Amino acid sequence: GKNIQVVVRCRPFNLAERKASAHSIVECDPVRKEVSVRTGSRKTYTFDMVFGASTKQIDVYRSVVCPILDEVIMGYNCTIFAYGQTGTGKTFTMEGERWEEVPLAGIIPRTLHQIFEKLTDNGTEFSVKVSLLEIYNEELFDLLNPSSDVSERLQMFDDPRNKRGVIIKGLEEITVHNKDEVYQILEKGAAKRTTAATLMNAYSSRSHSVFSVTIHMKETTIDGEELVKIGKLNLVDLAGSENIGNQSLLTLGRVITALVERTPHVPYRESKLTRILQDSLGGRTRTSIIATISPASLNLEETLSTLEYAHRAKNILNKPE
Amino acid sequence: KNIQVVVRCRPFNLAERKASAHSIVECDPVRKEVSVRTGGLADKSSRKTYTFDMVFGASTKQIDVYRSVVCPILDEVIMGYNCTIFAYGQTGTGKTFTMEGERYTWEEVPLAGIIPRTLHQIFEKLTDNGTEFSVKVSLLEIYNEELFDLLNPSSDVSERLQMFDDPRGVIIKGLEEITVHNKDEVYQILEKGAAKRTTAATLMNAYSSRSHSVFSVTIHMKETTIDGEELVKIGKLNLVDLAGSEEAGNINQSLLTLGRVITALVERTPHVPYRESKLTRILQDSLGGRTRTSIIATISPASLNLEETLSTLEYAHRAKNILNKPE
Ligand SMILES: Nc1ncnc2c1ncn2[C@@H]1O[C@H](COP(=O)(O)OP(=O)(O)O)[C@@H](O)[C@H]1O
Ligand SMILES: Nc1ncnc2c1ncn2[C@@H]1O[C@H](COP(=O)(O)OP(=O)(O)O)[C@@H](O)[C@H]1O
Ligand SMILES: [Mg+2]
Ligand SMILES: [Mg+2]
Repeated sequence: GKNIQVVVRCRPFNLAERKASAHSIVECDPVRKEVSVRTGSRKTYTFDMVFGASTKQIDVYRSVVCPILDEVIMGYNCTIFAYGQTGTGKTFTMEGERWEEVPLAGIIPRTLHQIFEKLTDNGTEFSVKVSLLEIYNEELFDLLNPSSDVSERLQMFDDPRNKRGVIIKGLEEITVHNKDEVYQILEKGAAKRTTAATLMNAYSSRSHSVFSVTIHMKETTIDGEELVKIGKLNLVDLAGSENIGNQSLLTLGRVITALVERTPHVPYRESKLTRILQDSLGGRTRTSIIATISPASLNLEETLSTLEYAHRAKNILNKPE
Repeated sequence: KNIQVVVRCRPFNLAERKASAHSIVECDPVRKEVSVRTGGLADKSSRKTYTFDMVFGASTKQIDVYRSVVCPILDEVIMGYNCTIFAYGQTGTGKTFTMEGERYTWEEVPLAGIIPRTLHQIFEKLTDNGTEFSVKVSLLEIYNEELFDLLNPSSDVSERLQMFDDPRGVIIKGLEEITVHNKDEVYQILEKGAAKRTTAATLMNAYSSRSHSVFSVTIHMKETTIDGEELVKIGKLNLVDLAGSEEAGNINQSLLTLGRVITALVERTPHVPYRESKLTRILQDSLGGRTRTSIIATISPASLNLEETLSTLEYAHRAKNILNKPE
């Protein structure tokens, strides 16, 4: 439990689902923190939080991200994952759509927005840098490198200074000079993802996208302390859930269950994704998974697998009704 | 020949586009080939190709599928034969669109599917023709190997139907057969039906994507001519909307059996297993003789769906194996 929170966000019905007379098979209870699926009876699950279909972008940021970002600012490493079937709002949650953050903008812009705000406001001295890479078929593609050819992919090495840490050789890290750059950066990176799909067949719903902001901080108070700090926040938009049956999800899972159940050897090195994230992941870092689901019976089968998966990663006991 | 296998590819849907899927399907009507790009990471040369009796691209209109697949079969039905057309494929790829369409007036609406078009043509031809005739229709769905009657006004309830063995025929006790007096009458019947189907889904959890759905139109004809060979005929046309190809081993088992039946019919090999599934037994009547049977395999253009599209083409190729040809 503790460091690791797991929450389910359910999206609204889409046009397709309506048009097909699809039935809402999912009950979301925010307050009892329970999801239920009608299979007729019902299977009920419990999570640290549950977000019904009416929840706005800000509600998510506020109850999920804020605690974590406080911790990153404190100079730690965190990860927020979005897991679930394609079309259930992973990206929507993680990025969003087009001064204050447009109500449709998701976690990544808000995160960037907030970072500047707080550090400017407390007069901390800091520099922000972001990087974006996707993992397709256990192979790393840098989405921010303006130069490289599409077939170019990055290799990682062990970090001599850090037993948990890793070195991605060649990875572009762009410097961010204000809260608005994020967008055009997210745009560079979308141009490239496209390209990799057209030319390499690495389709975005079939791969993991890892967006990583690293904050260098120096805080100073006369008669106080001089703190030197580096926080880092990896915001991970996972490959579509339906690809199980691909195996990086199973490992990601095996690693979260281990972390939560506290078993002797957490298998980080058995997948690229968890290898890379191994530096968040574990001691005293908030880690969070947002599982996305559809309400409709059209998608029932996948909705279930997602919830089995969330359930398996952090197994909470159903409280008496 | 008698068994026709055809393929219909739909346009992209909203999901696929929100998902950034790319077109992997290429349909060639003249060559009657369909080819799908199978490339994994950095593979652009890997393409799989299949030939069928006809191929429809994403832009093929309702009426054009009708003119091509149906008319020939209907002629056969109208001579007093028992015939079946199937729709097979992954959920969301247009099985129901193809069989039903989307709904008033005399010239069929452009989104009308095979069902209201078929009823159209029957009245239009028999009327014009001076045939003394009647048309009844039944609509049942088969879920979990259990029969349900979607046309019965009463029995709004679970209530399955019991199937006996008629002394290649078979009897379903209690099946509503509605008599149709006018062509335009066919729409309310498809709504009565759609309605029940949906109740069944909400109350019994039989979602239409899990069910085989069977719409049976039986025609009775007496055709007379002076110095003309007075004639009596019964036509029957089974339009079957299959469950999505993607207790589940029950759905799989039946679709597999269908395929065994379809192949047995082509190789002419004796012992086609009409009896392995409730679906094939219910239909044994119209698969039995040498009579036009035809299958429409529906598919998605999108990369997101590639595995299922392949499965579907694999299925259709197994049903009737027609070699890829040169040039
Ligand atoms: N919680 C939500 N509220 C409103 N719209 C949503 C929500 N989740 C998803 N959508 C919409 O559903 C569609 C699929 O979203 P997307 O994030 O692309 O799914 P994924 O990235 O998981 O494949 C998009 O049109 C998105 O705007
Ligand atoms: N060939 C097609 N042309 C135009 N629209 C189509 C086609 N096939 C399917 N659609 C649309 O796609 C959606 C799903 O079709 P549907 O027939 O319900 O698929 P299935 O019945 O095989 O699950 C419907 O909105 C339908 O109108
Ligand atoms: Mg997406
Ligand atoms: Mg259907």
